[PDB]
Amino acid sequence: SGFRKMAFPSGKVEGCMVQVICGTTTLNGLWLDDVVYCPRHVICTSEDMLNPNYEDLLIRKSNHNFLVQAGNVQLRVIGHSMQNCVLKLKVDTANPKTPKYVFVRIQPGQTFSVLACYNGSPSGVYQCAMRPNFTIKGSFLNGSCGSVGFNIDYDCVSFCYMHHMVLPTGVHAGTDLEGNFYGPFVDRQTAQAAGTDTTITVNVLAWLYAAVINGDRWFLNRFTTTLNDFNLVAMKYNYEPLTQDHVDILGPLSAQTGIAVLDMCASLKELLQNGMNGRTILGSALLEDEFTPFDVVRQCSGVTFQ
Amino acid sequence: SGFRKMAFPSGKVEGCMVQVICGTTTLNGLWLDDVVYCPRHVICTSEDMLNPNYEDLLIRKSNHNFLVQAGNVQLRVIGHSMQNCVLKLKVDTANPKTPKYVFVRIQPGQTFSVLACYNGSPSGVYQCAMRPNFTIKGSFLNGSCGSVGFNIDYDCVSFCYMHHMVLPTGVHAGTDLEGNFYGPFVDRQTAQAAGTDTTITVNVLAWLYAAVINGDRWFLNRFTTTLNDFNLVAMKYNYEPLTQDHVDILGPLSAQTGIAVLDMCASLKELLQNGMNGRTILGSALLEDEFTPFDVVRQCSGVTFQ
Ligand SMILES: *C(=N)[C@H](C[C@@H]1CCNC1=O)NC(=O)[C@@H]1[C@@H]2[C@H](CN1C(=O)[C@@H](NC(=O)C(F)(F)F)C(C)(C)C)C2(C)C
Ligand SMILES: *C(=N)[C@H](C[C@@H]1CCNC1=O)NC(=O)[C@@H]1[C@@H]2[C@H](CN1C(=O)[C@@H](NC(=O)C(F)(F)F)C(C)(C)C)C2(C)C
Repeated sequence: SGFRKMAFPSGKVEGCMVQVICGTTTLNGLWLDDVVYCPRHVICTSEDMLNPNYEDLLIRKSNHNFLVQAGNVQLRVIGHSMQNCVLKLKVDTANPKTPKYVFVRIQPGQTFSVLACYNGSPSGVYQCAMRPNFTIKGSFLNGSCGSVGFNIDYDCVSFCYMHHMVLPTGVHAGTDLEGNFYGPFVDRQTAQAAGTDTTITVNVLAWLYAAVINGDRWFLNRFTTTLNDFNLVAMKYNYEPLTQDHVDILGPLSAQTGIAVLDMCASLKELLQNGMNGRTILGSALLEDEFTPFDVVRQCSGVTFQ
Repeated sequence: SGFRKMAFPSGKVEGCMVQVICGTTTLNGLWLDDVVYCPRHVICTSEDMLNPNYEDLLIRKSNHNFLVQAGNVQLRVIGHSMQNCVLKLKVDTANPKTPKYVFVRIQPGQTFSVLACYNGSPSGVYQCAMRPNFTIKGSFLNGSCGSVGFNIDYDCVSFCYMHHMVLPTGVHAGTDLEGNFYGPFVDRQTAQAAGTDTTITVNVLAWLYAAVINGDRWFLNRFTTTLNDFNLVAMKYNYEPLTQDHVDILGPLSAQTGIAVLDMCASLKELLQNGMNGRTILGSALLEDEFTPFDVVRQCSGVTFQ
């Protein structure tokens, strides 16, 4: 009963967050085994960030130029290297709370939880999606860089995002844990802008299935459609094409509700053409595209994690 | 930059969740010091829940009728007592991960995070508000009872909610940690219904301040109003009266944005009378009332917790 934007429990990630200080700049780091991962612009001054040469700036720093704070314990940095846009600091102590973990790169349309942190301390948790233009609609303030995005699979934390910057229009950009940016952005304070966004069509349909599961079923019609006919209508409204892979992804929701994917596509097509006529779906006046089909299954079937 | 429904980090609460089994019924429990708190209907069968006599059912059970599972460790129950609608189980081992904590009863309009759990394992976290009709719009499945709501103050976990039931229209009802229900509901499977809900007016204004902070300021007009004039309009739209205490609560947001509370009240009054004219605020087509003024300050100023 009910449906909300639900984040993964964050305790496993909380035990990995540390504060990284380089001179006067401070931000968050991820402590896994004996390595701390953090954005490379921790080594920049405010002036440096306008046009930085990270390799040149890292040259002039030794291990003693970095201070890592984990709770009330300072960790000695005994090595450092740069991998793309993330800095890796080897420390003399391995994190005893290191969970089983993996570094992944997610695709546009997939969701993850964000643990927003400041000065190495967790502050809040929320759910986000990687937009088709490779931004995320996050909530970050100054000092939030180093905050990570993740998904939990039973006992394994899949880290997929580290926060680096906010763009015009207030959207956010970052890297995977190997330091490669999502999208064409660079970690320099210069004018950059994301491309036009798109509505994640498969996520809307998953959200529509969630509405039916919770008894909100006014938008269901008696029609069907073909994948070609639906996609032609969707493109005119800046909706992404629905592929056969997306249909297969939606299979579990079709089986639970007894509504064929193409029948639900007929309902969405009507909603796109005629609007919602002043009605709401799951309490929302706009169609929602930041729930993946697995999010709907997990929330409407109750998968737990240890 | 940006604004989301943000939950508190849940790690402190995750270390307190256990599985409570009584015969065939299973649900979640809260393990603090050497006591486990859980809903009292764990001692019911499916038939019992239709019209239970909890005192009579508890009579016929000893400490050995309860099995508490904390991870891979079973805890021996060495005592049990009933306090209102919560059952308290004394165990032979105190929780070493017991955080500093307090039991509070919240007021309608205040928010809290929910750690949804099943079989004692955390599954997801989301933010909720206590509605004026003393329900919450949660997301719960079968076996979710014992899940708790909480707020974090630095290092202290303030527990304010334990989940017990879902009502018609899909809203949820529960108790404080002393077992007293929020609202007139009872833990019996019989037809019950919540009163008419109301829009938390002070929370809407706080959310409007969050919009201005994030540059979304089309709804600001050049007018002011009196508290009496605004409240008269608000009542016709099922909005709660705005008191002087609510105005004082809003003070920090007025100081940060430089917009007087009554000037923002003039904007809300116009929105209520004329609608939104097809526009959105913070990406929403409806006014949002589940952010308290402190939530806005915390998210737009970045308070952390250890
Ligand atoms: C990390 N601690 C911050 C988080 C920012 C700060 C406010 N909201 C956020 O998400 N990251 C930065 O300050 C990054 C970083 C330099 C500058 N920066 C920016 O986000 C800037 N944005 C851009 O330059 C633009 F236009 F490309 F988006 C800023 C103007 C300061 C908001 C580096 C190294 C890119
Ligand atoms: C705790 N594990 C469950 C959580 C429920 C189950 C589905 N969604 C939820 O939130 N709590 C219950 O099953 C409680 C509990 C008996 C029955 N119950 C209900 O929520 C029932 N609701 C009502 O009887 C009514 F109308 F008052 F809301 C049910 C019809 C089973 C949904 C007790 C002891 C009240």
